[PDB]
Amino acid sequence: ATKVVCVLKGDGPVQGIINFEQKESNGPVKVWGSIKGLTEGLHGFHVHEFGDNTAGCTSAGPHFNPLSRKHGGPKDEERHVGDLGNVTADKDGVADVSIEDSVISLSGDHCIIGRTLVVHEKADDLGKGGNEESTKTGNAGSRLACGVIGIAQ
Amino acid sequence: ATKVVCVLKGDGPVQGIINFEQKESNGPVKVWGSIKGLTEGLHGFHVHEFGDNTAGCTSAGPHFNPLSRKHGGPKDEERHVGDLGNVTADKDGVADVSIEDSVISLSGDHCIIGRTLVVHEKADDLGKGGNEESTKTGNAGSRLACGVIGIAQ
Ligand SMILES: *[Se]c1ccccc1C(=O)Nc1ccccc1
Ligand SMILES: *[Se]c1ccccc1C(=O)Nc1ccccc1
Ligand SMILES: [Cl-]
Ligand SMILES: [Cl-]
Ligand SMILES: [Zn+2]
Ligand SMILES: [Zn+2]
Repeated sequence: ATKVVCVLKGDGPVQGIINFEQKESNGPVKVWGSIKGLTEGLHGFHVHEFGDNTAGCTSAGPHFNPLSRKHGGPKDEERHVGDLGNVTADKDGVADVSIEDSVISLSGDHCIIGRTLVVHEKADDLGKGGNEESTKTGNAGSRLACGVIGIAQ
Repeated sequence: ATKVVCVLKGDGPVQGIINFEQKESNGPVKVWGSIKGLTEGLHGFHVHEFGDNTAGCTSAGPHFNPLSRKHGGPKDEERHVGDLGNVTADKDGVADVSIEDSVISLSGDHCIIGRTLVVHEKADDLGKGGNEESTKTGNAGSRLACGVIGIAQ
């Protein structure tokens, strides 16, 4: 019943389209789409705080963390709202994304509209990496592609 | 107090950065920035309904019009929320944008976050073109660049 979309763009080309749908404001968000141009394996997948792509993906700032928690994986209670874990690219460099998440929302103070979706260079260690960066960024490395999360029809 | 930003990109040379600031939710929104790569003269400048760039600036849909009005200019009572008139490009193809608008907002029903800002091929006739299309689009022609309006620091 609310529909949101993000077009991911970066050098490669790394490029993707991610759709978000929420039936009800108290319900989960379905996240689906595809990303191409990736290296085979895990890629950290996060909502970042700012929908600011003026200087590319760096402008997006840190993970979206409205509740001031540590970084974790999507299944963790201790996570940032923006912690969507990893997407997985096949040998052809395509990640087919299929996520259901209870913590992001398309309304209220967990709302992700106007924020940035980022796909990262490396795996997100989901806060289990055992260094200070693990519980902040998950050590997922550079930002390969991003886009501002927008309202869809 | 609320800051939002939009990076305009398209299929051609046109690129720009637009900033929006709103001190108070009941106050005007200051709009400032720059668009480069334009032909000299007037170019329509609108907030479109969808923050959807799936197939480029076409996917942004029609002018943002939550109050079901006809198309006009920004100083008109009869306007779409998204009707920000024209920007003007100089001999070098640079439009220095400086708008203050009382109808757009960065909160509430007129909120433009997660919508698309579009700069057009031709002048917007501000609903004074003398044909039916004038009262819908202002006859501003194709979409040269666009971007989703995102939350800034
Ligand atoms: Se959603 C979303 C995204 C960006 C900015 C504001 C919101 C929003 O809906 N806020 C809100 C609406 C109603 C009640 C609380 C918060
Ligand atoms: Se602002 C904003 C941006 C994106 C989606 C929703 C909103 C929003 O705050 N909606 C809203 C809140 C309160 C009253 C009307 C509308
Ligand atoms: Cl990061
Ligand atoms: Cl149009
Ligand atoms: Zn995080
Ligand atoms: Zn209009």
